[PDB]
Amino acid sequence: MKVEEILEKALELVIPDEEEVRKGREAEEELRRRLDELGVEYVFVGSYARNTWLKGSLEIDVFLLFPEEFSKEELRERGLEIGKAVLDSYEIRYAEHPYVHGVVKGVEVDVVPCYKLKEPKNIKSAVDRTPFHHKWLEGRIKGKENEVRLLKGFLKANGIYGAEYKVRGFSGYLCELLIVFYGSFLETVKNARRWTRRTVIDVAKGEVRKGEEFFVVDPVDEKRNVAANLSLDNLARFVHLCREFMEAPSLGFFKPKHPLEIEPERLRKIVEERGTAVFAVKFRKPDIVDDNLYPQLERASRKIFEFLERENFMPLRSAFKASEEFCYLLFECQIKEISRVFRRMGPQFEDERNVKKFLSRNRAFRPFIENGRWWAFEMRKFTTPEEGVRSYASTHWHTLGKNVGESIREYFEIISGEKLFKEPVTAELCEMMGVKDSNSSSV
RNA sequence: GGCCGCGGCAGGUUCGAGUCCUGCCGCGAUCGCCAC
Ligand SMILES: Nc1ccn([C@@H]2O[C@H](COP(=O)(O)OP(=O)(O)OP(=O)(O)O)[C@@H](O)[C@H]2O)c(=O)n1
Ligand SMILES: [Mg+2]
Ligand SMILES: [Mg+2]
Repeated sequence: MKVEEILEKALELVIPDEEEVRKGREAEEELRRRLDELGVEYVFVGSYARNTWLKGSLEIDVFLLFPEEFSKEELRERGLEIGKAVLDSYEIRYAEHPYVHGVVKGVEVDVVPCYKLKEPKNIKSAVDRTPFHHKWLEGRIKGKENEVRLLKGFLKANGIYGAEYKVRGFSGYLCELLIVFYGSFLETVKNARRWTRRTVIDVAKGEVRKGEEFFVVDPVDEKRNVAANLSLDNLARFVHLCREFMEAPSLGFFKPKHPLEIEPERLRKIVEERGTAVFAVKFRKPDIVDDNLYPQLERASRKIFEFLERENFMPLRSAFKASEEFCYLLFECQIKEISRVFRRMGPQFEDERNVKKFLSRNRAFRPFIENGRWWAFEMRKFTTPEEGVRSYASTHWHTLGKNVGESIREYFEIISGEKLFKEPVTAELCEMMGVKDSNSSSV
């Protein structure tokens, strides 16, 4: 099995065992000890302070509260200083807002400097609302922490948990606001089935209305969309899963699906049977953080895809992969080869000023009249997608994202055929082409 | 870094470009939006 007997067996997958929780309190206790020793004003926020973190994903967030008068430079220089003095080991790789990731007694800790504000109206940093989220949520989320862990685990199992640009899914804070709104995981799933791309969920007003886009209003700042970085597709993937779940509840919805090793021979036969052109652009991964890389991989991939369209290679889907050393942009086209000749439109037969110009241009195959206007046969410069993409990548490297484009300028290569199936892109290829039985939630 | 705007200014392609492609600059009041 029944709807409820499956949620029982699902709590064993999302709730942290007490051996892990204990490891957390010991780290928390030691963190408060060191922070109180430095006489800095701080506050514990996030999934750990609300006890709604997922099993096997323990991470303690700590926000440092600094005076409003501080410069963005003083905030950084002081934030990093405290972070390093509090953490056993640390690491600094941030995107826009400075912070310090590290470890304390074996658990991961984030130390994020922000401004101590009263009323979160005219925020200074992007992270200034986060302490105010905790104030609003702590009183209302009490009792429903496991209903949050169900929604998080559900989303995590189908790869749409995370607001980061690698995922474009549901932030952890968005999940908590949904449970406060619907009361339970089961009630969120039920009502989610009838969401649309114009649904507006105002938690503060206890109201659902229609809008310009999917919009979950922040109780703390009504102008801010909590689900801003949730893509329309991942919105659809969620709504779809909810309809499937209510139709036939299963525990497998909470089981992480990992890919399968697909033999390069079976993969060669799939592409053969499709009769498509499957190739990829390979270049060095720029040394940048993921929230800078993926929006650019998304851009580079799109810019080339749009190129293939207007060049009439009739592309199907695109995809990308980032290994440790290299990045891959994969494409699938219906046209492996097109003619050298195509027909270009000329002027109408009346205005000879324009016609004589059209006919004056030397061509190899002579122009002709059709439906009252002139046409000419022109030649292409490339007749295959690979030849075309080699041209586009070489000349228009600059528009494929700043860092990606700059990497593509220094070096890229077009991999095709079986030489590609040996690359670390099999999973992306199977997802892209809709290959069946290439995933398994098996433990 | 990516994305959305009102704008323009050149260049490329074309018989023909406000309209397709590329480069550059200005301004977004919720110091335009996202990332924690
Ligand atoms: N897209 C995001 C990311 C985070 N935050 C804020 O940052 C806090 C903590 O950051 P994060 O670790 O990313 O969120 P968690 O709630 O801790 O999610 P998780 O369970 O995965 O740790 C959240 O409470 C939230 O208020 C946010 O508002 N919007
Ligand atoms: Mg966290
Ligand atoms: Mg954090």
